[PDB]
Amino acid sequence: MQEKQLKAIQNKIASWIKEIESGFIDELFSKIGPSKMLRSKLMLALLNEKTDAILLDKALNLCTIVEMIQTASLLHDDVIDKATMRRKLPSINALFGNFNAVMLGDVFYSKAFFELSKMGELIAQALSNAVLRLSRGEIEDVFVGECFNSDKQKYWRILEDKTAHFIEASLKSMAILLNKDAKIYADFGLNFGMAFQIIDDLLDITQDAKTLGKPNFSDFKEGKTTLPYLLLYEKLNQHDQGLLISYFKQDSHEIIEWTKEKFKQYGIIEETLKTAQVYSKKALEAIKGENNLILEKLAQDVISR
Amino acid sequence: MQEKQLKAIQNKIASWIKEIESGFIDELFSKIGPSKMLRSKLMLALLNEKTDAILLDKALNLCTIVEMIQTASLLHDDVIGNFNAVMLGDVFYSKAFFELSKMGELIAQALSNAVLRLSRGEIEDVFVGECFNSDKQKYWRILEDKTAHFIEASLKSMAILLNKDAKIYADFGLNFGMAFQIIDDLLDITQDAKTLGKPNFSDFKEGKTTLPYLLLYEKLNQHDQGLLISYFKQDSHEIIEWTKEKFKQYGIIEETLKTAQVYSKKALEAIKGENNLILEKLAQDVISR
Ligand SMILES: [Mg+2]
Ligand SMILES: [Mg+2]
Repeated sequence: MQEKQLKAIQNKIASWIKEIESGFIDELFSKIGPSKMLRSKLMLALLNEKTDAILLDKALNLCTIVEMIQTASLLHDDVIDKATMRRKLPSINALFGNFNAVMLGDVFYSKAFFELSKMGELIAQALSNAVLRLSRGEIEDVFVGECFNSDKQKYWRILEDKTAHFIEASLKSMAILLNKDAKIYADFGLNFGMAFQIIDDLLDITQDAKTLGKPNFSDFKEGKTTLPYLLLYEKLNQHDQGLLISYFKQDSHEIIEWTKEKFKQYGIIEETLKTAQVYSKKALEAIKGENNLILEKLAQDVISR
Repeated sequence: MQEKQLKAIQNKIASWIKEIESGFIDELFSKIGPSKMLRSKLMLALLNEKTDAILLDKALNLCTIVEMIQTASLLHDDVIGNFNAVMLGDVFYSKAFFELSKMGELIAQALSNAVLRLSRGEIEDVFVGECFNSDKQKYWRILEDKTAHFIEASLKSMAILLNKDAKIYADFGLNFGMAFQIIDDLLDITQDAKTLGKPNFSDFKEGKTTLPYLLLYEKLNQHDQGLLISYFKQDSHEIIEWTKEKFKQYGIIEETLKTAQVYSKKALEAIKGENNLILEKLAQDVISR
């Protein structure tokens, strides 16, 4: 979204890490790679042409807090998922051990909350509550992930806790800071977040025409029964249901090929996509009144891969 | 300490956990054992005889926040519990911070900075622990970040809440915290005063060159210094018994204790103006183990 502002947020994060004054932490931080900063792009979109410089800095600080929280959650998630990689490069836990990845995440969380306390109680509570739900969602995700899950309601709760509510809280917080209608943007954030994670789960099992890279097929192998698998399970005959369950947490090329044929057989890809489009439509609906081209741009683009 | 108050805090932690509304979390929480709640005792000691009910409740909420931060750090520290520990730790930290959100900027910043510092401390401990350490200043920096500063911030925070001299109590907490951790390191290699039950000897084995080891290293001859360094991060009875004999040979136990007494005295001296019987008792007891 706006390069110069994202660049300023990137630099604020670096400054905040240096403020911790620890050569060891500087070392750990140097191994974390760039971020798309999707959340900052969404939040920055609420800024006005005439936002005063003092308020703009506060807004950049808010975006910095949100990105650091996001980074902290990813650091802990990589530990819990025993991930050795994050975007083709070695994870922090792979390079410095689980303990360091965990502490580094705590450092990101605490430094972020420290700065957050200067935002006021309304914003501080919205974001700190979002971090509480992110942690509840993470626990829910691995407990539900212990065995094949066919209860779609548990899936929806996890998506909302681990992804949707945080984006909702981030947008609501920026609206509050900029004295905008917090309800409208919280609503846009929640639905955008739901669509975003559904498409993300979709991209794990189906090709992104735009890239030649093949889908990772990382989810089911890791115990996550995402929407595609839930919708497929509801259409499979008894025999195939047995097979799908037997493939839970298994890892092989043949299982991937079988799964792709089954999704095609029951039109799961389009069915999954349509579920996300409902949320995408709701997001656009929420900001119908406003005239935010950036948000409308992002809300439409998430649905097209 | 005040057992009725500690009980109320214990119950607040339980109700705060239930407010998260997660059966999975309730299950993980039921596995958490009791706590001595040393930090609540120090903080509760600042309350006046006739503190009003509204303020009292705020004070209890503050102790609850501090005890949950303490539990969260212990959980993450045990990762050095599977990933259940990392998860439950985040739950404790986040709930505590959410409630801290309602406490006013000064207290919110004091405690969040404390968590930042103790996390920095943990990291310093791991990195410094990659090889034998003879630099005592690195040890003190670690003790301050990982243990002393949080106790300092907890007392400072309660002082602010109760409108007392924050400076006096922060000073008490910092010094008490240094003594506390020194004694803790001593208890890892010496027998405790009335219990059966031998010392764990977990520190040096884990790569931590604690005060006893630093003071010993300073007295050993070249031959024994070489042995000690070679025993770094090793686990054997031979090493344990050799170390015990060396501590005795150079009066290290007593030298370590005197060091802790210095901070204990500085702590007492900070609240001398005060006449706080509970705090004085604690600073004293910390040293008698
Ligand atoms: Mg994914
Ligand atoms: Mg110890």
